[PDB]
Amino acid sequence: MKGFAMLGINKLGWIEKERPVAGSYDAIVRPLAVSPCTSDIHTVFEGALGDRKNMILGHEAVGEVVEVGSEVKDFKPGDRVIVPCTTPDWRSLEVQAGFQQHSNGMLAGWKFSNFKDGVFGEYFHVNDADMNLAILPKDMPLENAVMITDMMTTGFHGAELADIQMGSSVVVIGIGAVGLMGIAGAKLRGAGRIIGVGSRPICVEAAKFYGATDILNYKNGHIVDQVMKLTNGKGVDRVIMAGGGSETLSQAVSMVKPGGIISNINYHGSGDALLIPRVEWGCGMAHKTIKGGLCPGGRLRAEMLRDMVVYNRVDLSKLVTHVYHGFDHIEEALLLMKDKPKDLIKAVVIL
Amino acid sequence: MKGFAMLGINKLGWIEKERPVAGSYDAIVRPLAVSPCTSDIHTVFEGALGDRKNMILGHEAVGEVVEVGSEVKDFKPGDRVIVPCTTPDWRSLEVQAGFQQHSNGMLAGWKFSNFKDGVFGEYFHVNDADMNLAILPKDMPLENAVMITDMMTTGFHGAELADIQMGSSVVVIGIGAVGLMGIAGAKLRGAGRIIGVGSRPICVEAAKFYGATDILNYKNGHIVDQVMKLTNGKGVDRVIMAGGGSETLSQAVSMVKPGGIISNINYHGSGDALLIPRVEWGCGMAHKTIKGGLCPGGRLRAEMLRDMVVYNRVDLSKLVTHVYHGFDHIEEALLLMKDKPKDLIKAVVIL
Amino acid sequence: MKGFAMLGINKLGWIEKERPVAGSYDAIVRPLAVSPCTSDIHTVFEGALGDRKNMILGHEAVGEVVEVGSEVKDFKPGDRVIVPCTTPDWRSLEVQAGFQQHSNGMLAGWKFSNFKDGVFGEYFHVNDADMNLAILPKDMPLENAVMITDMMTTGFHGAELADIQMGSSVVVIGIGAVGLMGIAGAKLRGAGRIIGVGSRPICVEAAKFYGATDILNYKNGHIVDQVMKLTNGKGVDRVIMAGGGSETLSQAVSMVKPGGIISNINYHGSGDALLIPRVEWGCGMAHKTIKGGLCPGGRLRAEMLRDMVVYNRVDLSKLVTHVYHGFDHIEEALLLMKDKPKDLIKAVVIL
Amino acid sequence: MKGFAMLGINKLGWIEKERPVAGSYDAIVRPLAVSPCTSDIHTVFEGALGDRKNMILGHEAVGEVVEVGSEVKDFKPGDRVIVPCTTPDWRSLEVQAGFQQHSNGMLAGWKFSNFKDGVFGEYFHVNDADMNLAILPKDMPLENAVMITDMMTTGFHGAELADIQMGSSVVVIGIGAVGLMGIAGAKLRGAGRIIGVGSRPICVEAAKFYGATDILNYKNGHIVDQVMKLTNGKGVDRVIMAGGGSETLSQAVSMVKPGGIISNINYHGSGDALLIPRVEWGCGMAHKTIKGGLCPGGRLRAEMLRDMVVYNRVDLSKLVTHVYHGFDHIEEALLLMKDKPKDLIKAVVIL
Ligand SMILES: [Zn+2]
Ligand SMILES: [Zn+2]
Ligand SMILES: [Zn+2]
Ligand SMILES: [Zn+2]
Repeated sequence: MKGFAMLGINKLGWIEKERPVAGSYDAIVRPLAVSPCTSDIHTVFEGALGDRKNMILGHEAVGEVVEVGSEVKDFKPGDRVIVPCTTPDWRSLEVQAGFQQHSNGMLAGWKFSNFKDGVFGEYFHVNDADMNLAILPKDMPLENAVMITDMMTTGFHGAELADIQMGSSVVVIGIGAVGLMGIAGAKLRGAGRIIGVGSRPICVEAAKFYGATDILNYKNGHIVDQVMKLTNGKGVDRVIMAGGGSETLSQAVSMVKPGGIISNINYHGSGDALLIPRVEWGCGMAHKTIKGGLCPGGRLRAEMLRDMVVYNRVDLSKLVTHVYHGFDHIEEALLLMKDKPKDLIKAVVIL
Repeated sequence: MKGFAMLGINKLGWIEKERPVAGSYDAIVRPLAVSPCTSDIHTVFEGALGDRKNMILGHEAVGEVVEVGSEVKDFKPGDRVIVPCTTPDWRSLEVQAGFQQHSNGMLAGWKFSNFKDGVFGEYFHVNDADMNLAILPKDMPLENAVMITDMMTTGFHGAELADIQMGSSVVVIGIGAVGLMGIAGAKLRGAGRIIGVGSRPICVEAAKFYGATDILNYKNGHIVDQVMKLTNGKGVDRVIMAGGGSETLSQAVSMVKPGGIISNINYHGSGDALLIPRVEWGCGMAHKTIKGGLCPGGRLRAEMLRDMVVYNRVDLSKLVTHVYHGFDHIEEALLLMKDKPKDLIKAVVIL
Repeated sequence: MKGFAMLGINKLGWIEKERPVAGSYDAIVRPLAVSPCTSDIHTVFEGALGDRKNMILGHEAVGEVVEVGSEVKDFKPGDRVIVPCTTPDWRSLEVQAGFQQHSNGMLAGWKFSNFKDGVFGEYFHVNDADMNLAILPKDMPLENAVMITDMMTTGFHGAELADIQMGSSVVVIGIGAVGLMGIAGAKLRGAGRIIGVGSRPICVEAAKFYGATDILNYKNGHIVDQVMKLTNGKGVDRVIMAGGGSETLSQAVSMVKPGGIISNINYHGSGDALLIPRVEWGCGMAHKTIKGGLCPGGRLRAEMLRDMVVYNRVDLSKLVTHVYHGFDHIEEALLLMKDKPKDLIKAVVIL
Repeated sequence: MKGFAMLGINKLGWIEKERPVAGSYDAIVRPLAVSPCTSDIHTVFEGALGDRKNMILGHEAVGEVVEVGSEVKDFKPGDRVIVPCTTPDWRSLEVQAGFQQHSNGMLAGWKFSNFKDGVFGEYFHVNDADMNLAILPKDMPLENAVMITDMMTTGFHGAELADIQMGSSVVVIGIGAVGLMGIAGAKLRGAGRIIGVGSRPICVEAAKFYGATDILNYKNGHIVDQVMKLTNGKGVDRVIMAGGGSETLSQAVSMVKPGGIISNINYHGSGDALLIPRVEWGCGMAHKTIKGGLCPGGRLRAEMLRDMVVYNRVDLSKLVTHVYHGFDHIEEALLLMKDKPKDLIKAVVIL
């Protein structure tokens, strides 16, 4: 079958890969709409996963079940489904410990464009269909549905890990797609003041739309000083790290109140060392908790998020700035993701 | 001073009570706007607190600081403040244990119309001003501010105790003021589906406004069966008990999924026994947690909720259906609260 | 094969049932040592599960893997294993929600002597061997190992649900096997004062051994008054309901401090209504949380508990008062469980 | 009055400071037994708190109430009390937020040898006696009681922050007094395997006594590799950082399982940057939570810990290796703390 893959480091191209076969509990899905991700860029142009040879890219997609294994009972061919980027192996000790995203290994829940071929192919494999798929509502716009697969689940996970309280002040560093969802999630957790950090005009408007009460731009001051000024030297209760370099951790620690929580959902892949400012971290006694983790996946997660969209708890349309029709547009969309033009948040390719 | 008080059981009337004096850490506040509560009715007409003799009623009010003790540093006379219904004694072992609402006794945080004269007087006493008051924003409508004092804090507390997850299905039993805030709080915690239970037209519209995706009326089926039908026999993740008789507990347990949480914010005062249906509760092994508690009070709580109002996280105006001007209207407003006419949610008396 | 089963309500007897076959992920185990349980009695003599026809009893056993399905990779025939009483279907939405004990239904984790034949047979079926079995340490006494299967996991679960703090005062109502483990678990959670409620001499000594600092007997006062007297009217932080009638709930609520937690691990099966004393529960505003749930099962749980035994964190030997050798003794052991002689805690039948 | 103070950086000596006066809610206490701390050394010889001029040292002591303010109701002169090292200002927004250790500032709960003169004086000041003191049991050995003030509360706090589960594997880095308490606390939280890291013979024996199942020495391998080998490449669930340089953070992250928790109770004061190994931290997506915080103080904390000692939940005697009689011995004891002889854990000076 045809599939857009990473030929080699810094080399992209369409290839003729084999068609995946479904195991007894698996499903073969044909993509209806997909979306390129920053991670795809990191994998190819930054060798985040080493020299992957001819591995199909993509992990964000909604599609149609084409084939189903003999044991799949809840999903059958023809079923339109939302595919969470994280598809864990539900039968593992990690799952029993309550950490699905790490079933059988650290970050093992993330299989697409890692352990196996991604969604940028005529067909892709989904392990344990009954446990990793969710039905796509008949009237849900494809572009929006694709946003659930990673953007929504990740951003919301940032807000969840942040353990936000009713009225908590929150700072979201990085207002890209994930950051915007972090803002949306923060608001949906009862956050009061939400300060989004970014400069891209399109992202700024989206940030405000999702709940940002204040917008800070690096271009006019050290972010911590700006936050401090806005909070009258008090600082903020929570900080969600969604974008930026490793230095953001230091900034997060510096702007969060002692006893606050810093939630990281930014997949760092460049500087090999995130640093905690000793003095600002109260020498490790300021009670400034630091959390960070891969977005939850699986059927339940997808269904719960889906239901939130169905009940209009969040409008994912604002994340989609570019929509292409026709499989061939994947390359252009991915390159767009690499070049990062000023008016881009997310791009969806509807087949 | 003049004050509307409970003369005796089932007897209401204005009296000439003494003017409260402020201790070193206390403040004497003059009400700007007050609101009658269902609890006031329960106290007077249902002897919920026994035969209280000439005790001034009310615990929902925003006012102006008239007098301040020598040790009060953050509040001075002239200051317009939001007074939380719960004003705990912050120096107690219960506070150290993390339960302010019970500082120095069960429900000891609730002093107005219980341990001391309420807010339905020319002046009222606030213990530990610096720890129990919050500045009322210059442009915040009085009617709305009063809703923060109890309705908002209680309803939101129900959603908080419910430990709602992103996408959780929630059933709110009782769509009166508190229930409406429970719905609003639920939505602000990321709830997906929110089923409100009630029939009063005005409350139903308010419920939908605050986030209710479905509305159920007792008049056409056993609530549990209706919930079951709506959820395809799956049940709901959370249940917030905001209104109704003791039987609602049984209904809550029956409709919540095993492992779910039932949050009670309904002050029961009639049937002296809430029953848990053994079979439905999985014989006490279904992991159906039951929580219940007085609304948090104090300065921080009031400020956090206030900030949420300032940041338009919730529109409290929909709770206020009746607004009177002039202290004398307290009686009429309280009686209105007793008669419960079809178009009443909350009534605010602006002095 | 031969198996001791419930012929009908109040009728016990050995029968010739068919031998269970192992599915691809299942295992057929031959019991090495088993233990009768109070639940077995409730099922037979109290029809707790209705009129079960010829269903083999028992759910507490350690054995040897005889047969293994083609997909079982971690367990092979000859392996000596600890079988948790709770063997969940790890591939379910409830598991994804974090509630294994209810995978595919309320209390669905408990299959033995419920959904299928128990362990009181020449062989018994274990679903998903790799996910529901644990290796029995070579030198671990069989009698002790059997205590892990239910007694330890349940009692400890009570302490876990109780969310005990370092120094918390805990009252354990019912000092039978489960209660004794509740006491042991409470101590292992850092509880300070532990008050055990019971009178049976043998259980009293065991209670003290496991950590009980005080022992209360109903025979000389209303338990709440006794607890109050001991705590100087202050009450206790936590209460674990391990035994007694439905009235214990009321007692638990009455003796626990507002903001405390009541953990129920007592499978109620008689009075069809547990009552919460309104006034003592602070009318549902005292922050007295009530939890209750089936013991966790599965491999991880069994392994973790096992490791605690291996590291001498708890001595399970004190639970075993009667040890029989020979399969035929199951009847006598079960009857002993029904008659409840003064010197009985738990009885183990080593085949 | 006489008091052992920090004359200047690296300069220790007895001085004639003024006697503290008690405010309305305060108490003046005379030390009965005190204990030098590593922090005292860091303050003096490492300028951890800058150039403190003539500030009396010490924050670990049990004493007798000499003077009591007019508002102190629970404590009167003659009362023997345990003084927690952390004495928060219970009337603050931080307390309302649930973080007493930071009342009115980061680490503001720690007043002795920071915001005011320490306990190494003829008399010392205790703010809010009723909220910050605990009665010393008549028969509790002074040396042991002093260990409660900081060592016990800190070590246990490490175990508490670690959110240990029944059977969790825990690694405690640094087996000094705090680390030993971390081990004891870990065991008291139901930890299964406890690996203590250290080499000092006296500390090693104490570690085993408190619950350490394994002891690792840096002298024979990279600690992570050793831990990995012991756990069969699986790693550990929790890691408590009690001692060592900033590099221990990296080691903790490297040895903890993804989804595990790292609890820091080591007051870092040397290298001004604790580093998180990007790759080992799963690039900030491994769910490896990092917590760290000052020991809880106040009356409730002290009483709960005290009760644990009373109920023999922990034997603090093993922490005390040196006991001196006579106030003058403070200097020798503090110097001993600086020189760190092989046979020293903690030293207590009984006046
Ligand atoms: Zn993605
Ligand atoms: Zn009210
Ligand atoms: Zn059993
Ligand atoms: Zn110290």
